[PDB]
Amino acid sequence: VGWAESLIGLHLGKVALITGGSAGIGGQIGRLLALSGARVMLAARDRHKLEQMQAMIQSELAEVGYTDVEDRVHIAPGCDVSSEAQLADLVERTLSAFGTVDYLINNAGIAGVEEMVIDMPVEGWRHTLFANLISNYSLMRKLAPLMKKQGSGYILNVSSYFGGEKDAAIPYPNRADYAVSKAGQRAMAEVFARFLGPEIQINAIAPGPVEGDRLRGTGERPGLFARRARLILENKRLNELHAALIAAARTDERSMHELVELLLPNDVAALEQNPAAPTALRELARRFRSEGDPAASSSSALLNRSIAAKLLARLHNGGYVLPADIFANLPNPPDPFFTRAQIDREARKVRDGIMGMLYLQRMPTEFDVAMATVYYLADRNVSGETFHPSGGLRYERTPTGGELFGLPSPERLAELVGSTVYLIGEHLTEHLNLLARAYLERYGARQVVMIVETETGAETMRRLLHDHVEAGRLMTIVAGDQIEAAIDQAITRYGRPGPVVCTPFRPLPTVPLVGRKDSDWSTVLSEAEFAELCEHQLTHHFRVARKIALSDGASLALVTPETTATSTTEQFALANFIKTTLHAFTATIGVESERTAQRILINQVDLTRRARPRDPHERQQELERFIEAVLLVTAPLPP
Amino acid sequence: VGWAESLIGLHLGKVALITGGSAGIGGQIGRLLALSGARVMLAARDRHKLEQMQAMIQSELAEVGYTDVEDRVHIAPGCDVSSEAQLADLVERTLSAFGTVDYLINNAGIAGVEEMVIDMPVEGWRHTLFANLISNYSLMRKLAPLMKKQGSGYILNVSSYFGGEKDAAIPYPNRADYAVSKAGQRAMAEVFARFLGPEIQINAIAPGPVEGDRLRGTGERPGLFARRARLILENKRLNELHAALIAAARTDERSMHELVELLLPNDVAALEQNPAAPTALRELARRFRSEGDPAASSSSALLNRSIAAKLLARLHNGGYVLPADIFANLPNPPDPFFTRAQIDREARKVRDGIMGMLYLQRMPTEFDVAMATVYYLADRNVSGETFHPSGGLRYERTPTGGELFGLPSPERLAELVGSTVYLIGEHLTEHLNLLARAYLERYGARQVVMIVETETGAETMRRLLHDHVEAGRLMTIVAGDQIEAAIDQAITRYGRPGPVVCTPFRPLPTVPLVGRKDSDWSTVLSEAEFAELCEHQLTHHFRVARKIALSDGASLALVTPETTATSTTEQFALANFIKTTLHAFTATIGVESERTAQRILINQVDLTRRARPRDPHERQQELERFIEAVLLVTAPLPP
Ligand SMILES: NC(=O)c1ccc[n+]([C@@H]2O[C@H](COP(=O)([O-])OP(=O)(O)OC[C@H]3O[C@@H](n4cnc5c(N)ncnc54)[C@H](OP(=O)(O)O)[C@@H]3O)[C@@H](O)[C@H]2O)c1
Ligand SMILES: NC(=O)c1ccc[n+]([C@@H]2O[C@H](COP(=O)([O-])OP(=O)(O)OC[C@H]3O[C@@H](n4cnc5c(N)ncnc54)[C@H](OP(=O)(O)O)[C@@H]3O)[C@@H](O)[C@H]2O)c1
Repeated sequence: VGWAESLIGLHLGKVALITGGSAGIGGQIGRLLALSGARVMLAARDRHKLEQMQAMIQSELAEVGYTDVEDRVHIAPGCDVSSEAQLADLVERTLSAFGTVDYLINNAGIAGVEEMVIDMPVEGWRHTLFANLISNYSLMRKLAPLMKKQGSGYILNVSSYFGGEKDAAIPYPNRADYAVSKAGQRAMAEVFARFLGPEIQINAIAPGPVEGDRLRGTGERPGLFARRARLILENKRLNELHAALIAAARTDERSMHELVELLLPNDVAALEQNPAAPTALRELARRFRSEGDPAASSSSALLNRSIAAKLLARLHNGGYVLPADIFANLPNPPDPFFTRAQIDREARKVRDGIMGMLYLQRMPTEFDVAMATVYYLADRNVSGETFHPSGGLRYERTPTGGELFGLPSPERLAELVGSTVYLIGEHLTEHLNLLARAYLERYGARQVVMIVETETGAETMRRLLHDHVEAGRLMTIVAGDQIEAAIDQAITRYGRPGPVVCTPFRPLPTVPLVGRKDSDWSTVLSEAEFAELCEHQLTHHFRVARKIALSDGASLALVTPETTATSTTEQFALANFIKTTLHAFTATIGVESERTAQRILINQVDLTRRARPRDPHERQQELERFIEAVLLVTAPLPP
Repeated sequence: VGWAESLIGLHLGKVALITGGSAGIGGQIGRLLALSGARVMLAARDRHKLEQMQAMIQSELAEVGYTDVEDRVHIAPGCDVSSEAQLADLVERTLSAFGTVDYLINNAGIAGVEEMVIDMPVEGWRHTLFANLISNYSLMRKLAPLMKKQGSGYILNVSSYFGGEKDAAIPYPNRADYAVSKAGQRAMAEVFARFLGPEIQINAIAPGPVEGDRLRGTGERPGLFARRARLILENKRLNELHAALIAAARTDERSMHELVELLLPNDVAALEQNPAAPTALRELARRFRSEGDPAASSSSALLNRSIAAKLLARLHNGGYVLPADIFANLPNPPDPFFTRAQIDREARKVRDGIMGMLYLQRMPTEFDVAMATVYYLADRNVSGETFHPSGGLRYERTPTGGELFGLPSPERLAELVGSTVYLIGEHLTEHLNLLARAYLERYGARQVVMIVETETGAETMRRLLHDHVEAGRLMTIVAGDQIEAAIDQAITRYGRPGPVVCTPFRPLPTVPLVGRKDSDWSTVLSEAEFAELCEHQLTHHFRVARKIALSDGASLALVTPETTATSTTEQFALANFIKTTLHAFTATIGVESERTAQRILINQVDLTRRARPRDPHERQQELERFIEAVLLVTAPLPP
């Protein structure tokens, strides 16, 4: 009896659905579940790879002695998990093949946009959330009614170390969309376990780095390490150019338009020697020539067309005026822009740092991780947890949820005199009133710009703040679903902000999170409502942070939802879900912002104490602690 | 092929040592490791139970088809893990039987003292640390040199949910010694993994509540639930008596001596009707008669001899003067003091609450936990982690390591005027100087009592604080290893404290935590040095907290070790070990203190930011943040 005999019978009688099941970790989970007696459905996009994994597993089952192997491994091609229609067709296909699903393995996880937040299109961020997070809720919502009806089920989200930990965030620079989606997979397990129990287990796994094609690549496409290496070099050029232009603009009278025109020759030596160029650009050109590889055209040309478009988008998004065609006639540098020597050097440094982080100084294989996971899936007695099948890393984490604090120093508070404050929100009218009055009346801010969602919320705040509106100290802008343009309007008409307090427009929903055993679940939080929760409680803050991180001098506070004595226990859960998931965003953009030209601070203030009222005195002291917390992170630090 | 065939070969070639291996979870781990091919040594105290487990396992191995089963299961009787001499004999016995140990399963875990901190003898606390925590380091220190020499090994500490989580404490009222030992088992794994890798894995497991004799009991001895139930009733009587006497003393001119004499008739109805008794004691007697079971003598008698001795010890330890024989002639109430109906009612409430905490509303068996653990032990790719083989609980956790804070309000600071401050410490002379001067010069405290360890430390602080010593504002007491008597001296001579800041006497050691592969490890932190670390960095704070929790009006800050730019990476690790382990103490005594008559606040201030210097300005701002942090938790809250 060989190694697969430790598996025989382990999951006999189980039906498992594995997304991303045609390769990688999910391929090996589907393989090993099938060897252990489960009937499996493998879902992914490319038909050919699914058929090759299906034939490999079926062949292996027969070697072990199973009969009718065609009934034990099924495939669902064309299934992009980011498409809800496909997820509905997946469930229909799986139930018709096998009946009720016991194990939902939410394994598919796209790498995402792989850009800094400030270069990350809003739609790409949405696509990552749909593929990696919203799909996990969508499949659970479709399969959990059947699991609960039969009395048993298991939902397993494949998260990551870069989704953080129960009480600590871990930044993942250039991967904020991925990190947030990973963190949300874990938070789903932590907050939904109490509702899904006793019948249904829900846990996450969070592997450390895994040896396979995703990290290492193949003979055709570069893996995560090589892509990260080239991006290190690309973004080094973009960040250095962007930073130098911002600095040069600080002490040159020419416009950003005219400074960018100095780059049009795209000639490194000609810019170093151009006596009419500001010295920040000439020292940059000297730097490119000194540190660069003489065989790379990046060492003799400033830009390529792709980096030029990223630069222009940053300048446009940070309020500068330049024609869209400014880079149309830019000479194209001859290939290669960075050589293989540069890229491979950076790739080896990426892998060597990661191996140095691991306590064990070795990565598991995809087979190793799947094996640990398939043993873990036999444990009937744990729910709400994150299992680490590999790992142990020296990465720096940021503890979340510190409870005690006071006011900032008198020195930092005096710097608020004369400042411009942006407040963003709609639902939390009492917080918004109190904050505006604290900035204007207590700390001598010049003005507050109150950015709301609707005209009705505008009128609510104008009424609450009627005296400051009349004195011209409180301005209201109606953002709708165009918050970027509203921030542009504030900047143009009232000036750049110091403090920016970003509260959600919308409250949390008040619907059930699970259905009664014999119900149709029709009142339970729907798939589209979960996408809406993400839009209003995550994407909202991301969009504001994306713009405000280009606004020099701003200090940004991201405020997560409130829960009161009125709030249902489902609202408490969803607030804790959002807290944990957003902390992954906040920690990540914090690290990226240190590398940006712009001095901007980004912090998170949580209104829900995760504790779950006694007289309006305790109410007014809970709100006063909120004011203190916001001031603690929006008062500037005197240089 | 049956269920044990999923185990055949899983740990073939491994030698495992399981402490507490004759029953419970450790018995099942030893059983299941032996079925999976490992040779096992089972260690525990009682010879008979070890022989019965050995014969059961050997018999089962033979049923499965192993030969020479006598070579596969060995026992080590007489091994109390709290005795270092026994641990040395255990290792010698195991190496001679099997050669090198691959798996150290630190499973033995005594329940401990099972009292509130204020009723917990210092020696019992020490015994729990020796049995449950110091023994884990001791066996690792003896076995890790051989594991590292052969290139592989595994250390598994059996911790608990009530050891908390990486970044959050979980209180365990009446079990502070056990909770601290559990938390230290986890912290050992988290901080030692980077040093023990790549050759040696070290993780913890933390089961939730487990179905077996430990929780449920047997037909002879009561299990954890029944003991907890009786203790609920006993301690309810003790706490209520203690509280009423303290209150009665607040408004009666008689001494505590004379008030306690009112209890000597031990007659509930006679005290309710005694017109000479203070009303707090008469309302207590009325309460005992109203809520009590008429069949329990607790409803007609005030005390028994055991509760009387606990009461007297609390009064003596809180500074009151009473003769040791005051309860010598106390009439003994006839059995039963609490009936079976009362105790069983409380036991059912204990079990029902626990089952309601579990998301899954069911406990694993000892077999289930061992099975999950034995699968986990095959995972070669994770170190430094805590695996939860069962669990998912609704318990409230306290996040640790919040980073941002300011000063407390002006209102709380003004209440420091005229206060008496106790500072405890020796090594941290700069912190102690700065704190004393902040209390005396900035906030108008009446006086500081500086409690040091040695005459040399006394003279150091007298020199640093020479002006305040001359003005009579700074008093020094030399505690030696008698910190309780030193606190008694402060109280008698200078008055009760408001703020009490407890810093460690000793710095952290500067020795290696692991040895080079071919070394003898003789310079590595020794077994006795690890016990010393616990004495100086845990037991120190516990002893102070034990006394100060009886001092009305005190606010206690427990300060964990400092790490600077000088500090080695081993010191950084040991500081993080102590931080995590002490937070379990701080969170637990905080909950017990809410139930004590005495209004005392207990908080923890961590000097090591777990981050790992730029000019004395950053130094003076790091120390100023320490001052702010200490003030934030020692300034009283105005009523
Ligand atoms: N690799 C690591 O080091 C690591 C570490 C921690 C966590 N994880 C997590 O582990 C999970 C699996 O990772 P992996 O390394 O196995 O990734 P991978 O190798 O890139 O996954 C490949 C599989 O995912 C499928 N897939 C890709 N995009 C998809 C989409 N939009 N819809 C449906 N299926 C899709 C692929 O098939 P098609 O392309 O044909 O659709 C293929 O079946 C992920 O959730 C990842 O976040 C990985
Ligand atoms: N039970 C739970 O719900 C639970 C939950 C979480 C964690 N845990 C942890 O799991 C571990 C095992 O727990 P358990 O429920 O199996 O405990 P248990 O049933 O009380 O353990 C009994 C075993 O421990 C031995 N033992 C007791 N005191 C000892 C000492 N001073 N030295 C050496 N051996 C000793 C006993 O033999 P002798 O009496 O003959 O020495 C017997 O072999 C413990 O570390 C515990 O903290 C338990």
